[PDB]
Amino acid sequence: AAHIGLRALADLATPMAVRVAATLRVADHIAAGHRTAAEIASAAGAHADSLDRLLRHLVAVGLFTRDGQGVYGLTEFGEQLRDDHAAGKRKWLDMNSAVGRGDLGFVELAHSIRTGQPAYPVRYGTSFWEDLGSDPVLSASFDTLMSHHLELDYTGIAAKYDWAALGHVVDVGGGSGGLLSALLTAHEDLSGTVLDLQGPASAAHRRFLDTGLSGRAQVVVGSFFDPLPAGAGGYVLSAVLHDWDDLSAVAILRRCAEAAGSGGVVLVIEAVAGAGTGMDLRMLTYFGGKERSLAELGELAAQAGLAVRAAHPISYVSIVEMTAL
Amino acid sequence: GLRALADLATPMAVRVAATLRVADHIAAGHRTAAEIASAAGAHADSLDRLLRHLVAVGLFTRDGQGVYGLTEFGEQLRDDHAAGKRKWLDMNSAVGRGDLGFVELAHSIRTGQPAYPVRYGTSFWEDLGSDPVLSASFDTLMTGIAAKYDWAALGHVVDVGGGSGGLLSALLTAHEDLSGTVLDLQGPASAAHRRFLDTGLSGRAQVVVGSFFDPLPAGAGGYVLSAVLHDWDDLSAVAILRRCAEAAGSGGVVLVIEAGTGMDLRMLTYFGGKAELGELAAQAGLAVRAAHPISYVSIVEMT
Ligand SMILES: Nc1ncnc2c1ncn2[C@@H]1O[C@H](CSCC[C@H](N)C(=O)O)[C@@H](O)[C@H]1O
Ligand SMILES: Nc1ncnc2c1ncn2[C@@H]1O[C@H](CSCC[C@H](N)C(=O)O)[C@@H](O)[C@H]1O
Repeated sequence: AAHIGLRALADLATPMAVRVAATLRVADHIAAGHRTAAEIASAAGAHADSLDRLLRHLVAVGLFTRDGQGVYGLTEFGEQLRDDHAAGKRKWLDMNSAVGRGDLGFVELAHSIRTGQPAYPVRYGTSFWEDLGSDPVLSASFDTLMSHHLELDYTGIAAKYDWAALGHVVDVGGGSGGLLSALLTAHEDLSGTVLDLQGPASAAHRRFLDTGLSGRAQVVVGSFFDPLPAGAGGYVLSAVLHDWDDLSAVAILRRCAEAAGSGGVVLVIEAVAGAGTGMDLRMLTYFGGKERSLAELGELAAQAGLAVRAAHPISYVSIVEMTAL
Repeated sequence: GLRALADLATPMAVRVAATLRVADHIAAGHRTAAEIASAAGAHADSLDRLLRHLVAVGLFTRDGQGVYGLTEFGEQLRDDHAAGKRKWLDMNSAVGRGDLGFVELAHSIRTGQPAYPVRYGTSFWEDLGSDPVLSASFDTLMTGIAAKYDWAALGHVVDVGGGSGGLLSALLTAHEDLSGTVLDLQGPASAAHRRFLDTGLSGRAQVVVGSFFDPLPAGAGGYVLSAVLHDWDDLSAVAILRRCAEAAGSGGVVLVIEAGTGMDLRMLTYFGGKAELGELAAQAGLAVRAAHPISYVSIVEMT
């Protein structure tokens, strides 16, 4: 990766140009017939002269084509910007999407490096969760993005662990219930509850009504820093811990160990340090969170009165099993 | 990849490192996360996470002891390095600072206005004009034109927005009997002072600190402005031209002299700027009378 050049590696022009085009849905406009800078500008609500400059830059990058008459077109590479593209990439870049909005926080990375605190608040004046809690567009956006994450690393998850033996599973920070949905469908005698904030919890309850699972699945609006529904055989922490600093992480794990007691299990499911540095920084900038190794996970577990008993690889992520220490 | 082309993590990681001058500290002897963070005044745990990302990028080396080192490429982060890249990335540096303005690029695309103000609340030229350091960083980080026009006939020429010594120094050097004055903001003008001073042009070269938007120093046989046109919107320009006119009065000629798609977007981000144009200047101001193309850059004379 050293074969690029210091400056080029630090370039912000191209990444932002791509993000602006994704946001302005430029690719969809030209595919719809709006081909000139003027046509695309009036269609996307932009300034023709300025938009043209951004298009020229993106042509140089190879996403678009421009003939001698100023008529633009999509290259096979540019087709990826279309909102209907099968790879679903435009969504991650749109500044209106949860992650598209959040990645701009990297502009304030110096603050996180100097303080260890999240950069997202320095840019938007509030926490990521608070923002999603106030805006259903952002919340729904983040949920959709997570569903995409579930597909990639969770397919066949029901077969990678003995979920049936749990009897009842509590998904702590379970989102809209996509994971619990997959588990209950495969294991018909299993029951479970989604514990999350109003937003996701409501979406999950809506999901259960829709797929006819409300009978075995329920929802609990609550904070995982507070006492959790006790008595369950297992508590799942799916892509949650990396969102928090050590202090908060142990707080969450501690509430899980509490609820699980001597008889239950706590399952942390996420990419152990074994994504990498890139996601780690994203976690730091967004929430002051972090990617951890199985060892760091063990250190956190001990502090909550828990112990790692096993770690099951399932894809890009792993399932780490913990029980009363 | 597309999501890769849009990555912001690595570019900012690079810029934060340059700003904290991690490479310099390392070369100085601080090779541990805690030691670098101590020298750079950062949070050790967080700094270590940034360095690990840069190790994977190929700028830094890290041994199983926790000691960090610089790779061939990492050497370029040295504020001492010959290529002088550090200046382009240091958030304290002219372009290292304005570049973060790219995060507001959407504003420029939707309106045509500079993004920089949306981030910093002040304009780019305002800040540079207020800090001779910041100013000098942008200039260093950036001839025959005289042998192409009859400057000598002007007698005295006011380089409007003449930045630092620049063109006037070359004009006065090509015409040993011409005199000139650089009109610009405090920042650039200071530099213009040191230059003309060392270049022994004290006798025929002078500097006046002021805005080219209010009454200008009249008299001069000609008022020249290069690389000052695009930095502004039409109005701004004609607004500036009006000043030259009121100081030229067709007794003098107002001259207007004028590669990188990424550089083009930087200009849009920084200034929201960019012959019928100079004519649009002729319309609401001094009338065009010629144009003389030199290489890439032309010279549109008025009066
Ligand atoms: N204090 C809190 N209490 C409960 N849930 C919270 C919370 N703060 C954040 N969350 C939830 O933690 C989740 C992290 S991201 C989604 C995780 C989900 N298990 C999945 O795999 O998709 C989000 O749903 C967020 O709403
Ligand atoms: N309001 C203002 N009044 C005077 N000079 C200004 C100004 N705003 C910007 N400038 C100057 O305009 C110049 C733009 S950079 C181009 C400089 C030009 N090529 C030259 O002859 O040196 C900078 O020096 C900037 O400081």
